[PDB]
Amino acid sequence: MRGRDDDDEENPRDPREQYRQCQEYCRRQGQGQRQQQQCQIRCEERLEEDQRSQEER
Repeated sequence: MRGRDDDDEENPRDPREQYRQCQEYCRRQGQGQRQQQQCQIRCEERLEEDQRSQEER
């Protein structure tokens, strides 16, 4: 774009902290490699999904 948009800018909140939370939850509850992929994937979309929503308030 001619100017600078906010889509290419990182959100003020740290996504890593909540991402780490998913990893702890998944390991604590669940069994098998297949489930490990399932918990990480769901959290990944949600993580990106959360930033799109934006909550400045």
